[PDB]
Amino acid sequence: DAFVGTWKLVSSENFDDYMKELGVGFATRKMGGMAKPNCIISVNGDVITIKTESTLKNTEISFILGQEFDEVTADDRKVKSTITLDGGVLVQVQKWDGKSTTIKRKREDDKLVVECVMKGVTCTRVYERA
Ligand SMILES: CCCCCCCCCCCCCC(=O)O
Ligand SMILES: Nc1cc2ccccc2cn1
Repeated sequence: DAFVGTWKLVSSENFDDYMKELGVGFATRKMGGMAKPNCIISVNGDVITIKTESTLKNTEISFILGQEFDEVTADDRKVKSTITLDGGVLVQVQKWDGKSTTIKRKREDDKLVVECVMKGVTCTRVYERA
């Protein structure tokens, strides 16, 4: 849709603070902070696939909107995730150990804008088409 494509990270704000709030350790934050991943988003009927590829870590999720699934995150959290579409925004929530984080993906002009929130921390990541 608006989301389908191969996207390359071009900017990131507050990602270290966001990772710290998730409980990610220093060595992993160091690797994560200067990664510039690609994000490849595809859709095949009810099923959306989001692949994130980087030099030191690949991940992939496939889901149906509104159907909770188990996810192992890039930082090795075991979470229950639910993704819905709200006013053209893909809203992902991850829940684990009584905690939650939201990752909102929106299309704005030319860009894919990803807002990640944990507690008081808001991180914004922008991707452009590859
Ligand atoms: C092994 C390096 C792992 C890097 C740490 C990743 C922490 C998980 C937060 C991922 C948020 C996704 C936001 C995005 O798609 O740009
Ligand atoms: N697979 C994967 C790799 C990442 C590398 C850096 C930052 C975030 C990331 C998210 N997912």
